Amino acid sequence: QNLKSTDRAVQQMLDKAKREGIQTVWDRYEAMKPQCGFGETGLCCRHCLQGPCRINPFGDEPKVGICGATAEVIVARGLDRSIAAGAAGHSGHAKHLAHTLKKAVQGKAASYMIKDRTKLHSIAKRLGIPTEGQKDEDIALEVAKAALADFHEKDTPVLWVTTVLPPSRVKVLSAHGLIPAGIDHEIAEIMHRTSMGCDADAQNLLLGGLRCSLADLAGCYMGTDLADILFGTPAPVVTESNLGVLKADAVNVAVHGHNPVLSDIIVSVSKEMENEARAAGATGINVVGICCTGNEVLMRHGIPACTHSVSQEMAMITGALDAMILDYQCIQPSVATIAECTGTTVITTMEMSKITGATHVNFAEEAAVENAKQILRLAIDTFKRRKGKPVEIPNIKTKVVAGFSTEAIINALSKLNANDPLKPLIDNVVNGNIRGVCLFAGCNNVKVPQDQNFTTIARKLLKQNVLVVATGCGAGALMRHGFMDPANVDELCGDGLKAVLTAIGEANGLGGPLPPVLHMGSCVDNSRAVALVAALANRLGVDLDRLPVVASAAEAMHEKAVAIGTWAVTIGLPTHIGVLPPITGSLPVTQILTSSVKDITGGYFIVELDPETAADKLLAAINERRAGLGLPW
Amino acid sequence: QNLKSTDRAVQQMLDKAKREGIQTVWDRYEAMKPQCGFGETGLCCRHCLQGPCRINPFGDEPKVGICGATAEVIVARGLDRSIAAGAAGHSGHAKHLAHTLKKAVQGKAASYMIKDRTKLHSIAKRLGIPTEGQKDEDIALEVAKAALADFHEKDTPVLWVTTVLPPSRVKVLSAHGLIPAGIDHEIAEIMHRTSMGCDADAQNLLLGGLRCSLADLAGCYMGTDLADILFGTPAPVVTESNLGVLKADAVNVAVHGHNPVLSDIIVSVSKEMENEARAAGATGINVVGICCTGNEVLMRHGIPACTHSVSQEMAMITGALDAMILDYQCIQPSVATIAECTGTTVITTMEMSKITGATHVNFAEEAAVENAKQILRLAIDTFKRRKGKPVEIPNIKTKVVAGFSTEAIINALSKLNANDPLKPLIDNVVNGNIRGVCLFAGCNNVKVPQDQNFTTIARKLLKQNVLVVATGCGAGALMRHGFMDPANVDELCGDGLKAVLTAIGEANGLGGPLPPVLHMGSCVDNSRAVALVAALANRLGVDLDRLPVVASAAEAMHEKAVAIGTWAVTIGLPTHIGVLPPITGSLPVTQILTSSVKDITGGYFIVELDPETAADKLLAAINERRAGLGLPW
Ligand code: SF4
Ligand code: SF4
Ligand code: FES
Ligand code: FES
Repeated sequence: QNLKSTDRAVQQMLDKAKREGIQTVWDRYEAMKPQCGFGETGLCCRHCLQGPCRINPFGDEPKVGICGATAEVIVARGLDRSIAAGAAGHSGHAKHLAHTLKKAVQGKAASYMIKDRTKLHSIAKRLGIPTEGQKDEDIALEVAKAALADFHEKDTPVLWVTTVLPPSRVKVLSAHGLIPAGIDHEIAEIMHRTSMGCDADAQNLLLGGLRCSLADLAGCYMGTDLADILFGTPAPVVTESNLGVLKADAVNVAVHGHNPVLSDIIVSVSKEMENEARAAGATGINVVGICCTGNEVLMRHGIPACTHSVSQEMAMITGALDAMILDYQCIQPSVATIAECTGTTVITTMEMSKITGATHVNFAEEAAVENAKQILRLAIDTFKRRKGKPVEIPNIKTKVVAGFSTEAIINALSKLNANDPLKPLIDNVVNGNIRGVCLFAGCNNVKVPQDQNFTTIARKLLKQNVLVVATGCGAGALMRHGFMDPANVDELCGDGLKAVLTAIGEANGLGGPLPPVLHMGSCVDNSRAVALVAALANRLGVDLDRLPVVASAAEAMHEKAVAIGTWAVTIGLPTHIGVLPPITGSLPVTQILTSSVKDITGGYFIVELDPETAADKLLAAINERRAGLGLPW
Repeated sequence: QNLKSTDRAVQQMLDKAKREGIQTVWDRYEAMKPQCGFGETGLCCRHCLQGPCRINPFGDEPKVGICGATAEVIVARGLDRSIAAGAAGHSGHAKHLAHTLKKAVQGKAASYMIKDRTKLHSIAKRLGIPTEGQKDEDIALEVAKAALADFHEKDTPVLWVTTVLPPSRVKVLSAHGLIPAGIDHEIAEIMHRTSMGCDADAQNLLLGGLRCSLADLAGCYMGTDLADILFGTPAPVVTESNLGVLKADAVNVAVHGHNPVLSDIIVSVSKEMENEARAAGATGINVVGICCTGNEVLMRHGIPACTHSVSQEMAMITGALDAMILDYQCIQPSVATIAECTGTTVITTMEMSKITGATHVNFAEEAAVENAKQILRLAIDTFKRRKGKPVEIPNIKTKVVAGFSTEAIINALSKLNANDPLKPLIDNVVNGNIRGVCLFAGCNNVKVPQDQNFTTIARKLLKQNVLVVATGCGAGALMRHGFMDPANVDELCGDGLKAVLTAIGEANGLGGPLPPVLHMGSCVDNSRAVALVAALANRLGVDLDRLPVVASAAEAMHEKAVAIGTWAVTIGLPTHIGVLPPITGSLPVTQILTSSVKDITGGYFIVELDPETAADKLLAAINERRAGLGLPW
């Protein structure tokens, strides 16, 4: 099973699924082989009813689409629609939070409130909204109105792009016409220009894709900002991860999907319902996380992470998962079918994300506590139904220190330099104790043995003194293999990095180091890494494409991860992707995305499926940035 | 060549392309055979990097996508993205016109103006915008602001849906949650819900698709409304169609694409440049139309139509096409390559629609006359380069009476009943002289011998006394085969229909009938057919799903035609599609779209590739509506 996942708890559940005859994502992948080589290379188009069209990567006809679309047009149009789909997911998420904040401060959703007033005021000031002598509710109404205004054209560009990057980077982007006019405006313009008989020039298409990726960045940054206002900015927390966080004698409830508007309420209301659970024979309600909504409640409340991404079905295979509470994105719809076998109650809550065979309980923010109570009573009823049933929870878990928002990182560094917190970090980049920074982001993918690329690349970078930060299911992979436990610093980190993590943790009163990898949150919280990187660029007086900072979507899957990788390149970063994207059928498009975009934005993709080689390429990219700053490497 | 096109001028140019070795759309189709059966049936998904996934229509594995997506989820998600892409094209078009109207009345684009003040005031009143004592420019600013507001969420739904359909139809739609919240909002929500791990219930997905099709209807109706304000509402005109409208001794300039913001200015400025053309040795500038922008200037100015849709390359093959002036949509990018062989100057003008190898001349409304002059001087230079070169213009053309806006149809009928213009039409539906109404819409498609389904179905319906209206390249097909020449009424029309067309034409002073088919304009001007049908439903006090009115996208191609067919079903019409849509891989989705949607909206798709059978099915749908009104049939 180690060919499927490197996680030992997942391996144990794969054995259980096998002997019980429950089909998994790895079995559905095996049944799909061999996969179509036209789609793998990007050489397929279904954008009109004269299709499907394809182009042979090599050989004879077909060489061109029926309307005359070339390989480079077809590959660029498909990539652009992927970017637009990812932007559409993050900005649906962000819009959901904007409408929740508006409702809250208008007295229409009493379950929600302004928790981080300090963040509210800093965002308002960044946006140019006056705060002095204003009521908090009025300030918040204006921030929610500004959030919703960024979805359409208006007399300013998207402010969650132009106010969050340094002016020099905004100027580079503006010079190439890449600043978005409105988030949903760009998504629609992508779908237009990629439709039949429209844009048919690869460079023009890809410039439109870079602009739409910045609409995705705006939706990510907006979602972090609004979730911090409503639910609190994360601070360091300790918890646990992997399937051993499930408890046979508890009501086990996973929150899965993305939006904390739902997850955060499940967590607080589950606390009020402890006695009701105990009357049912349980010890209480054990809320556990899956995917990004799990990261959101891990970061803010220390809720333990059960599993992530490709292995999500395995939590159900234990037999102890009483409920799986869903909103949207990254939920394998197989869960509705596996539930019939495992007894889990799978519950959907959003009108635009239903799964045939799952129970639907409408969740309205205006009725959030009552709707949560209804959902959790379903969970309790399910617990009661499995009294006396054996379960198989692998007794496997790791310790996880997390909660490293950019505010938390700056506060930690301020213990070493109160009025110039970024300087101790920059000092140690200059003296070589920190070689550079790498952000691990994005999904697992069934084509890659689960977590193998994240852990292989992270181990090599940590030994080379790279400061490693992580989000999403990249953070999930690293946490489940011990990379967020400070007890593993001696084993994993080079001496320079160890000295730095130790000096910071000791200054913060822990009698020990920060963990080997800093968890910066969910996938929208890739925006927190942008805030940190932009702050370092501003402090140094250089643009982001001069910093020794890289990114790695080492096991990418979702269209959201394609959008995030593309805005990482657009803001100036060398960005690794560890799975094959559907671009190899066009050498001109590949050369744009891996080489000539450097002359436009300073960033570039690094496509490399072998993780040791990928680590070497990421180190060479870091070191080339060090050399360009005049630093040893 | 008659297996490729039923148009004799196209056949002649196919012979020329063959002996000159110029590859055409029919040759690129032959080189694509056999096409992929997964894509033909809809059983392919590339929505994440674990793909491509496919499902065998029949047999053994694969049976399900890797994430667990079923055939019915995969088929519904692909259809929904098609609908969203079509909506994105029509609402880009409509947004372009809204920004042009705003610029005009703000003094920022003097080449444009309020031409139809009567239309401006009626639209304002429909929208609830006060006009009394207001300046026209202020009224127009408010209508342009209302147009742009319909792209995003606000405190009202999309008004270019809710104010253009009767209240009883809006109520049906609202009860099913199908009224759009904002045009670009719905496009983004489609791209979100169809991304991996989101909506996975076929009925839920398709309900979202119906709602997004009404966002497409809003963009079509908005584009007709704003183009009529700026350029005038069409009235009856006489002109000609087919390749014989090209003139060897003139500068031949085709306008191709969609938006009259560009086409209409080319037409008026070409008039001022007659002397400059003559100094170059030409008789003048001969502007001719291709596709919908050609329909726009045919309807308003009587500009002759050269060709349409699938045969667009053939205008270039004559050797006499000096320039092809493009904005966006439905332009085969092959034209840039064929230009190298034929000498034509292909010119793009919009930033989001470029074609490698074509000349780009930015067109800005603020500089429209100068930008047009630059473009037309390129055309004149090209004319000069082909002095002494033989050309081969087939001497084949038809007479075309067109310009039947809904206002023009009502005015014509008012000659028979001044204060109740719709009554003479309803009288003749009741007495059987008019059996019902059929709208032909949409494209040609290279899989169908060009025009064969339009002409075959139209002939059978006209003999059965159906009033036939047409738009887009359906109107193009019918005009090129003589169906818009009143000299062909005796041959084509049944006695009842002939009596009606004759009584109306004689009352309008023509000493003869209206033509056999009424040209209602471009593809956005399918909205004019909605206005007529809604007016008849209001006059009769019934909803649209009780009227003997059907639609036929007999040779559909573009994602726009999929969106239009879907809103035709959503507003209550039996809607034929004459090509195979990628739905047959899911029987549950096919049964929803061809049968159970009747219980939701009263409309339904009729998929039928054999045009005689399709005509019989359309007549049976008309007659079933007659029976439901208590009428003989
Ligand atoms: S848009 Fe062009 S390449 Fe794509 S399916 Fe249609 S004819 Fe084929
Ligand atoms: S979304 Fe599901 S069906 Fe589609 S490519 Fe990804 S794994 Fe396959
Ligand atoms: S031919 Fe396989 S993805 Fe289209
Ligand atoms: S397998 Fe051919 S369209 Fe994907």
